[PDB]
Amino acid sequence: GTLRFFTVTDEYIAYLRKFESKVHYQYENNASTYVGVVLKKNDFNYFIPLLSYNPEKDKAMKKRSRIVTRLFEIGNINNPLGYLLHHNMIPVPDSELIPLPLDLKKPKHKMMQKQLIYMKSISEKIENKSEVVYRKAAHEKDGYYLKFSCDFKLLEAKATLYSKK
Repeated sequence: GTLRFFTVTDEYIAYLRKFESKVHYQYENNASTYVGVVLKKNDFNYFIPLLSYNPEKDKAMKKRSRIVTRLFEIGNINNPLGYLLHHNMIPVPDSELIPLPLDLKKPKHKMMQKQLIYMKSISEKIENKSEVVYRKAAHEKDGYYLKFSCDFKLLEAKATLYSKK
């Protein structure tokens, strides 16, 4: 299975945000880019929101290396491209997943392409870190992970409810 870019329906996101405020806010062009599947655990497909790459932020993200993956450019490995926020990953039913088309003429999308090639090269780390975050927050109930992450199990209960509607 392959990593790709997606968006989620504004309706499904607004529904998850009823129960989990940690779920990334989005609407129309205040939209979130997600990457997946990072974790198939097991009927549920998990998608991580991606943030594009000042000294404030970059420093805060470095301190949260247990929960955030830093994206780099392949063939220019010291150039940071963005961040994967594992702690804010969500289960998304098949119906609410929207593939994201990229127009490579746009430099914005040209950089997204670069982020995906990097993510594909580190897919084992992405998959494993999502698993660590999932287990530490939902099964182990580890202090640091629980407080930063989405209530994964509650989201799973509400994801099946949405799709049985």
